Amino acid sequence: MKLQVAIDLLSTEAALELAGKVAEYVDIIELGTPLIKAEGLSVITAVKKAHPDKIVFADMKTMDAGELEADIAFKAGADLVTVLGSADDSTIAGAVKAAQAHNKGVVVDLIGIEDKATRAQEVRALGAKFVEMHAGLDEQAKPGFDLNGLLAAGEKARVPFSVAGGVKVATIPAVQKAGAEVAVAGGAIYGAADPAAAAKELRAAIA
Amino acid sequence: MKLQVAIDLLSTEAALELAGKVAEYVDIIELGTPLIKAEGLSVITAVKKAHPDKIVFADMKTMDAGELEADIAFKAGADLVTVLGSADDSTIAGAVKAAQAHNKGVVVDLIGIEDKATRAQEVRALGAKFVEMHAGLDEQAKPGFDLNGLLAAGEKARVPFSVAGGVKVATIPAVQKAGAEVAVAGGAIYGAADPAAAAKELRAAIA
Ligand SMILES: [Cl-]
Ligand SMILES: [Mg+2]
Ligand SMILES: [Mg+2]
Repeated sequence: MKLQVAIDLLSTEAALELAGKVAEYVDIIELGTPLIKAEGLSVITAVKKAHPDKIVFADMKTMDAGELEADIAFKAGADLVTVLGSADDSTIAGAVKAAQAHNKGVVVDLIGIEDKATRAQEVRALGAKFVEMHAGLDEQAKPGFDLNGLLAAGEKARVPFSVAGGVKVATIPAVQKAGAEVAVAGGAIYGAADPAAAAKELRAAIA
Repeated sequence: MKLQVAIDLLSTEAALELAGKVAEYVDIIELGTPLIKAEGLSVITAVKKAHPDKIVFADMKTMDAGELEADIAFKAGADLVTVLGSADDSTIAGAVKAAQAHNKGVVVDLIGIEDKATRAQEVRALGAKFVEMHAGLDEQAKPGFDLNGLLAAGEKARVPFSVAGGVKVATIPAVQKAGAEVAVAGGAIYGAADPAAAAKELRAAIA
């Protein structure tokens, strides 16, 4: 299982500083949706330039014009781009076409999807590399939020998947046991007084 | 009925040039989702600065962290921001809270929703100023695409709504008859060799 850092910050400066401190402990560096909307595609280019041998994940969360959004993100340096599972099949298909053209990949973010396992199988057929069993910050804030719902969906999906939903060192084992290909950590890393140590500790928990 | 131009061009330079040519004929200037992801929030600020006398619509298509995305868009100069209807109710609520705090508004984009009429009523009950009966570019590219489906949903929901999806001079009358408070024109304007003339014609079609 790989470790992915979700840089859900608001400036390129902040993203670069964080990436510099945790890069050595992660396999994938994600530029969050708010970060991309804040700075534009240049943040993707800057991070890839500073970490050329790391997998750069652009969380576009594309909802329409799949081929176009995927293409511009890939051209900007992204190795992986996200398209929402809620998007039309043709939108996901378009993003996949762009991914094939660049020998890169599309990750379908299943955030907000009620039938995650079912949708996962459907988008896998469209060409997604893997799907993200994702619970956003607003969903995580709801009382009673349980990470096991995402893990259960991932197991039933039978599609390569990543898990994003407030993952911490304590839950890394459960995420890996569910068969996740990637464990995503956001707040556990950027919200810590010592981001570098947080990333290192998350990495150490991986079997 | 008001006229909104959806500037989905990919550069701030091109967006400002287009805005300057059509501002006189429109009530709302929209910065499209791909444009915001390409250039970042700076494009919202640049457009509002050049057109303080126009309602600036930031098509964020927020899917998570409703309050956060609404906040940064409003801070950048947007008067209205979009949140996806497929987002969690709490995400829409978060955006609505930010809008209330800034004395601005949230528009819920119903793109990709099968039963737009029902969701329209649900999100209006969450505080949306109005909903956008929206059909994306990928959906419109499918043979047989019909605009009347969006109008039907708008008429049925009985909630303030706008229409976006291939709107042209020929369909303006139908959009207005359906009761739309705003008609959104994208390609009909920015795809024209003469955007000014295109916008002028669209405006002339409004009763
Ligand atoms: Cl590197
Ligand atoms: Mg993400
Ligand atoms: Mg738009």
